[PDB]
Amino acid sequence: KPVTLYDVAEYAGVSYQTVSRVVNQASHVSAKTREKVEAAMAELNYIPNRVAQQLAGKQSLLIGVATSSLALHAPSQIVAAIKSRADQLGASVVVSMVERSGVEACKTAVHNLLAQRVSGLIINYPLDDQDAIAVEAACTNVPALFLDVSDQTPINSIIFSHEDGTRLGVEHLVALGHQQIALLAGPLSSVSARLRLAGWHKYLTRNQIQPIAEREGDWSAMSGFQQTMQMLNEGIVPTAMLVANDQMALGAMRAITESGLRVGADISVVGYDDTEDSSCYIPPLTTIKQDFRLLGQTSVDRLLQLSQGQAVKGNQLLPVSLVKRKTTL
Amino acid sequence: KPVTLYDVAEYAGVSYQTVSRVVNQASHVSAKTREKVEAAMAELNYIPNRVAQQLAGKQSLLIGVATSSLALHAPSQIVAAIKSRADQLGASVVVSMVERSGVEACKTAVHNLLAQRVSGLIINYPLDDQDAIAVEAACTNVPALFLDVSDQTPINSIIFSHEDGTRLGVEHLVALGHQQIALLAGPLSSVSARLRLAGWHKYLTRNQIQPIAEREGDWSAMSGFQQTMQMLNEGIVPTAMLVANDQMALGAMRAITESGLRVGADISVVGYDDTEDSSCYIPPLTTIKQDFRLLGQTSVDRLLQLSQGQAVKGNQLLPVSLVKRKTTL
DNA sequence: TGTGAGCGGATAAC
DNA sequence: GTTATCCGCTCACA
Ligand SMILES: C[C@H]1O[C@@H](Oc2ccccc2[N+](=O)[O-])[C@H](O)[C@@H](O)[C@H]1O
Ligand SMILES: C[C@H]1O[C@@H](Oc2ccccc2[N+](=O)[O-])[C@H](O)[C@@H](O)[C@H]1O
Repeated sequence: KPVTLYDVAEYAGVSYQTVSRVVNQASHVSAKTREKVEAAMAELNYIPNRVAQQLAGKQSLLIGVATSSLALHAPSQIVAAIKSRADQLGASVVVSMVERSGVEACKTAVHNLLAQRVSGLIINYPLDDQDAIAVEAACTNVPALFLDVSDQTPINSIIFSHEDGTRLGVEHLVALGHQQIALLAGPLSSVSARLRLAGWHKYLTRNQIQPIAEREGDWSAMSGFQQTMQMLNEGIVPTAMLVANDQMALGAMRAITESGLRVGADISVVGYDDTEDSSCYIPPLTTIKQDFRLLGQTSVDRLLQLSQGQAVKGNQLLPVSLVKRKTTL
Repeated sequence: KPVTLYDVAEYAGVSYQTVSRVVNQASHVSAKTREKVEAAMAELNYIPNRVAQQLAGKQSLLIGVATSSLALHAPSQIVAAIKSRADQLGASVVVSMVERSGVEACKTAVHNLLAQRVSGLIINYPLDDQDAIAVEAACTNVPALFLDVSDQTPINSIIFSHEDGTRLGVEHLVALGHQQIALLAGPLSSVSARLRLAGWHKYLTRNQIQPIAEREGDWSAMSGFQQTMQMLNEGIVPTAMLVANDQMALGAMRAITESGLRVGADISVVGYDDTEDSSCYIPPLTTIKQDFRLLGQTSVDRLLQLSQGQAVKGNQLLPVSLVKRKTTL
């Protein structure tokens, strides 16, 4: 097993404290003694057992992250931006991936993250209000920030403004003069899917419009395809569709096209996310931009502020925007 | 400061060892004593400080993973399947994301993973032969498995058979009677991009064919677009293209279409990966299937075998396959 | 099951 | 520049 601080004590002729001094950039070192000790640990390959450094009391800021499967677009992008920004702040990051659906699984996750004595948690998992409050509670003393909860949940949270996103989409379609609109929402088991569904209903109502169709996908392009197919086979043919995310928009666009209709000219389409690929869809997809980098970056900055008892409690809203491409004509 | 094993000692009337026994599914427990101790830790909220469990000597097959940015499709899918399979085997997994390009960065990564005293490493980062060997060396005593190296590198490794993939693609295009083929390879800084480029050249040669064009993308759909555009603007117009991955194939398809040509009928196309989205591209993309789940699953199984001094040293090849869609006509 | 000593280190006084 | 000694636990012993 690994080179101890004790192994460098004898291979340098000093004590475990002498080496400790040198390693910690010590105050008062035997001058040439530090030159010999550093050479001793260099020839040997000393990598400080952080497991022991932490238990011994070394105050290191370590961010824990419970997130939905990384197999999903947005989650990954976010974990990415998190780690990124973390490294940039000299902060470490351990992440626990929750696959099983349920609050229990998400608790299990928070449990292990807690065990690793993280200094704060970031929960990017769909949680219902009370469930979110329960998780919040289990975070024994440590701050927790939520990324997949509703703006109404009484906890700390950062989320993109579904209010602005759904409006932007509805007002765009209406300004184009659309009235026969259909809705393809994400899975209802996802808080964010629901918020967006609501958003649409809300503003569709303010313009005295009623969706002539409303289907549920599962974030996947295939679903977007199947649902838009069944819809078109039931004779319901809108002139514009609002889809819960770019990928399902893709599947939607497929079905629309393989059905002899022209995305844009016959049935306009609008996505959500503005993923990298969306800009090269056939034709280019008009969508709602959600700056995952910003979310991830902001999430870390904030979790650190909270860890420092800074007064920034509550829910925060990140801006979004409309990206006009070629699917809305 | 969390509930200790000591806090459950007094709130149950026993010692730190009594609770330890109960927690570890003990051999000889005071019968009704265990019933009282379990009730004591249940009302309290005991979460074993894994930081101390490890330092104390608890052998936990803790798998470390150095990987390319999770923002990239395949990496994420893989980390996913890894954690998945890990949990399923009761194995823990810490991952260090390498963003900066370079061997140094990948070493830094292996360094921190080592510090956390992982029992084995999985390196999913593009490494040149010697670099790979150097990293292999820095893994002080612990086993390392590589996923982004060449089959010729003298280290443990698992990779999909680029030999089979490129052949499948070339023989498919030829059987369709294509002769004017162009090549769009991934970034040359990526081992796997190169292997596939080679693969193509290799089998294109055995059929006495010379690419009438060869361009380099960066994995992104945009690149696939730009490159296929410039190519089409230089008057070079093939009848089939072999692309390093589905996403660039998408960009390629875009450019082909916006150029008045019919993907399939005018310029056939073939991708690599068979990502989820590929099946709903306009039209559906013909590609080379790489079962990321299998890779990730296999990777963990193998890293454990090696950790147990099992004789499975060397390089392993994972099968791939051709998925005929509508882009090759 | 009650007891006692080492893990890899860090402070905080000695 | 030591030096005693606790961090939070796991066993090996008794
Ligand atoms: C940026 C937002 O996007 C959502 O992302 C989702 C979630 C899963 C798969 C795709 C998407 N998506 O948007 O296409 C998140 O669930 C939400 O919590 C927040 O990250
Ligand atoms: C299955 C393989 O595919 C490669 O994945 C890559 C990497 C980034 C973006 C696209 C692809 N690709 O294949 O199209 C990896 O380099 C290699 O490590 C392994 O993950």
